Amino acid sequence: CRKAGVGQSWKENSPLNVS
Repeated sequence: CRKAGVGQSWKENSPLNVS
């Protein structure tokens, strides 16, 4: 876990959708 309810488990380098 890291800030968001996921922790960068997408494609990576600058994520989106805060809440």
